[PDB]
Amino acid sequence: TNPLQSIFLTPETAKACIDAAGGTPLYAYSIDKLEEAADACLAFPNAYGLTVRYAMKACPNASILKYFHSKNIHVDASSGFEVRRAMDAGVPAENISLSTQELPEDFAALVDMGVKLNACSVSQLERFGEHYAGKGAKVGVRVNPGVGSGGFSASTTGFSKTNVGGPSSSFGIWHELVTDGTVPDIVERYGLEVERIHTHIGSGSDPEIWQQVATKSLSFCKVFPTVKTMNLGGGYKVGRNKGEVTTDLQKIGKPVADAFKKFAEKEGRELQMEIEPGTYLVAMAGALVSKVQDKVHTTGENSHTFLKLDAGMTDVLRPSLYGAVHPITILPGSGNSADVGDETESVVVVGHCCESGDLMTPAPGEPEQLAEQELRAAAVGDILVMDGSGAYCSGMSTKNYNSFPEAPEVLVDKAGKAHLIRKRQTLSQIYENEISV
Amino acid sequence: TNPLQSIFLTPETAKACIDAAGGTPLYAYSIDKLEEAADACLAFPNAYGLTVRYAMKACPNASILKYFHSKNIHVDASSGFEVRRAMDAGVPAENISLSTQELPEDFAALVDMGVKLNACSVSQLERFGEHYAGKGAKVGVRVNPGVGSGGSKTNVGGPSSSFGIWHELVTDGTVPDIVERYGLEVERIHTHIGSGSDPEIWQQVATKSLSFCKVFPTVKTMNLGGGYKVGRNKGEVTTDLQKIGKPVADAFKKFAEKEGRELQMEIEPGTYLVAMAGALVSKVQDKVHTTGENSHTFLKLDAGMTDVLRPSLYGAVHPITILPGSGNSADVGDETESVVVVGHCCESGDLMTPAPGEPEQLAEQELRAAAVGDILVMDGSGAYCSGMSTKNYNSFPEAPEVLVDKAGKAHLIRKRQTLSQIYENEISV
Ligand SMILES: NCCCC[C@@H](N)C(=O)O
Repeated sequence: TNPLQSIFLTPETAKACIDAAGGTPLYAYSIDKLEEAADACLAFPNAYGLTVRYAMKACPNASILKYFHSKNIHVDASSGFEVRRAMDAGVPAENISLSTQELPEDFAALVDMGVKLNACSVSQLERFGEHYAGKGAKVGVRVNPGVGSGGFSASTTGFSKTNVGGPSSSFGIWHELVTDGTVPDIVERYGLEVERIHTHIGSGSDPEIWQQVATKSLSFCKVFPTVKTMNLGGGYKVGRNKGEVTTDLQKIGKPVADAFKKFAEKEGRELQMEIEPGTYLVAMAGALVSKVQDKVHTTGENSHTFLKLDAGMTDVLRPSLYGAVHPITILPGSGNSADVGDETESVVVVGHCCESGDLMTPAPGEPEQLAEQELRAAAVGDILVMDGSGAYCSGMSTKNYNSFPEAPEVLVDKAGKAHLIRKRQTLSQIYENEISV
Repeated sequence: TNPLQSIFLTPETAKACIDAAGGTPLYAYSIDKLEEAADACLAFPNAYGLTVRYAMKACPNASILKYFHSKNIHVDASSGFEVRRAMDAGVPAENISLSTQELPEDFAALVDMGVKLNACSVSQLERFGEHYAGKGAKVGVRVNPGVGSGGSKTNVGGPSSSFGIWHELVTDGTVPDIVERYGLEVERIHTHIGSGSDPEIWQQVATKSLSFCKVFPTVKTMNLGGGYKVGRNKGEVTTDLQKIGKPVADAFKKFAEKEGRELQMEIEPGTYLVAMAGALVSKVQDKVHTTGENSHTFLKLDAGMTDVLRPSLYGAVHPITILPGSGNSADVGDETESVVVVGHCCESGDLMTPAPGEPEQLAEQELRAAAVGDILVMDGSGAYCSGMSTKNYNSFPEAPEVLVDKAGKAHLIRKRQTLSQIYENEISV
């Protein structure tokens, strides 16, 4: 019952990556897994047109940007730095939209090159309008619809928890500022033209929740008759572990596309749709590849067997940050599929950082508790593969903690060959900006 | 009224760091606060000697290292990379202790230079013994005493921890026979299970840790590790080094009387040395509102989890103060406002004012009324912030670090990273 491969790495393909990266740890990305997600998103049900934007904050490697560009997938940038980064990878400016918490001081330069801006607060709209007064520049507007992920918590707001929308969220402009005239007054003051509305409150895999997401956001498109595009954001869930449900884009897409048809039947306007998936595009396409460098034991009550890797929260932080479980497969350090065998052992996986919280197998949703996974019996030198690590891992980790170098990145082509796309960082590069004093 | 200053920055001094750094965000370190912490640690009560090691994993800046080195403070490194990094800052090899989860493949090269190694596993002790078999080597042993912080959760000791060698492998001959099979000389013992502020607990920590130096008569040093608690927020208790050290020093006296050996003591403060000595200096670049049930006023900083992760990672509260953006203390005023503070990352969890221990729940702080452009200073951020953050998330460059001397002058110790450097190691095709 031992897995003969991981989500996309056989024992032969894993050693091929390690050789290309000069050792462990490393990030492995599979072109095959990127093509499945790209095609699945480009097949999203739409009524009058679809645009897929990659939320590059999930994984900003230029090869990933170049690949999604070749598939006619656009880019959703989270800051002026991501805008300038995507343009370095060859993405044209017009294919980038900027939705940020911090409007960069050089936003006007980006807008001039063709970058579409989604104003995310009153302050950003006014700064945009001050610079392009009476012209009247087109701009996007992100709205906080007044509700977030969960509805009204099946009762009243309840506890004020973090959310992508609602009264406990700082994202977007509060919906009451749209309906009380505050935002339309700013638009008229600077002669702006609102061409696009942006929302981001979708979650789960319920088609009837996504239809309500669309209906509510579309109601803001009738406030500004010049709007021609509706950006519904991301949030499509990916089930990394067995039993968890991945969102079916065809099942939730058709009620969304019908909500677009109902708008065109009640308003007479056929709107372009946009989606901003981050996790759904790159999550299962990436995997952390590390080696078991040590194996220790405790005895007595609450004792465990610990597998210590040469990686950790420096490379995958989601276990420590959320208590997220990742699929884990242990392959023979020989690289031969004949040495997989059929021996299992329940273990706890820990990271190489000298920190108690550097745990790789936590209890679901509780990063302070231990949990054991039944894996292949591992000797020192065997490869551990953490799958589903292509989103918010390389692009969001505590790199250089304990002064560990930033892990390299490898691309595995459709033929099973490994290509290095980011060389390992050197030690001196970690403190190359320090100044003597 | 409102605070006319932060823990160590006035509006004028804060503007000085911003000038020296080119803008916000930035880390600021106080030479004064480092000096105050260095003296308290160097005054730890001891019976027969004390060595203070800075756990550089909390802030590895070379100026911080050079400073502690000038104060006779040694280094506790947690990886082969930190050992070399500390050596690049001018720290001798002999002033470095290596206690790491991951033994580097070039560890023999570090040991020959003078670096002292504490084996944290049977595997490590065996790899050390195989390379130095019968050559008169000396080594330390890090022992899991069998109890963590309780004198199933993640702990620094006990059956739940992977640090380090399980005590039952020492008391059943296994570790003794490894040392004897390779001709090793166990030089010191290493534990790290102390916590809190109770001197009775610290005395139980020292006694149980000293019971393992009985197994190896060659032991001359006893490293009790770190974990000295720092209360960043007003009302929280900071460990009194003087009152917990008197019962610990008595344990060394009781060991010398009954066992006949006067052991040297070592401590590894990390948080205690640098936490209060550093602050995150940022700018309020936006301010938004909501209405209705559980509505809030939000301050959007130009920093976030990319710079200070402890709020999101632990739900840890940090002391916060707001200064006028003009930099003139005459502009502090008397106006206040309860606000939620959020970072600049497009992330629902980039909260900077969470509930204590619940990083997903919002909890407002009463601060000075903030206009866009004002300065927010987050104190208690010199430990596990610049040395432990999600930098380059949303491609934000690594923030600069500034040192503030005794005369109030700001000195740049790390320039702001450029966008190009964030992906200077990427290869095409
Ligand atoms: N804010 C991040 C939340 C991650 C949720 C996780 N279950 C996923 O599917 O990606």
